[PDB]
Amino acid sequence: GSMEFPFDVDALFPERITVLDQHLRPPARRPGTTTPARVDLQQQIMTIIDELGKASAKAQNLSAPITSASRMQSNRHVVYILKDAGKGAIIGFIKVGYKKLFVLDDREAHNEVEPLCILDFYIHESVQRHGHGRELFQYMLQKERVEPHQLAIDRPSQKLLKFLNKHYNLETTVPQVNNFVIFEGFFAHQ
Ligand SMILES: CC(C)(COP(=O)(O)OP(=O)(O)OC[C@H]1O[C@@H](n2cnc3c(N)ncnc32)[C@H](O)[C@@H]1OP(=O)(O)O)[C@@H](O)C(=O)NCCC(=O)NCCS
Ligand SMILES: [Br-]
Repeated sequence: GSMEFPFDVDALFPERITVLDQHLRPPARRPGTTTPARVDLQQQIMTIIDELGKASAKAQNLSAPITSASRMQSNRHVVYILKDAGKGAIIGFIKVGYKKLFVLDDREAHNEVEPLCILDFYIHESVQRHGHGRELFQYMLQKERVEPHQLAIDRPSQKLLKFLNKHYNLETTVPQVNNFVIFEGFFAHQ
């Protein structure tokens, strides 16, 4: 069963996919809604992002999370949170950001670029492989306004590489020495 919290997630996140940045801005509601204080709502969001980061860390066999509320506030990352039993539940998230990279082309030459990067990506195990990952990824691409092949991927797992191959035909890679993966077509757009 997906991730449940001691507060009303549906009240907190009206949309199915919630977009948050360093501001950690609680989504607007409608007038009928009375609301808890903003500081409290932000704390709820901070807890959600902390727990998501930890769960993603467990899924990826990481000894420490790469996504946290604290990290979100001190960086320029964007998280897209997919939400799902009165309290509501969280299915998963994807986190992106622009990063400066020293990238190898097909001629083993290093190029300074700053592409959009897929930094963290997680769907709760109970409902993995149900198409939820694609749902998040499609929404992100649209909002971020980028093509799949324009992306750099930070340490992509075996699951993600299949995911990208199936859904976007990202198959051929240009080997890197950092732990980022780029795909054929990455440099044409550069
Ligand atoms: C990677 C992840 C976000 C994929 O999201 P998802 O909701 O499972 O993916 P979707 O259901 O939208 O797409 C299904 C496709 O993803 C890939 N995939 C998902 N789970 C897989 C598994 N257990 N084994 C192999 N491929 C898998 C496959 O290509 C699959 O297609 P298929 O089922 O027809 O073979 C999710 O599986 C996950 O959270 N994995 C663990 C954390 C992780 O690896 N994150 C990325 C690290 S950079
Ligand atoms: Br973060």
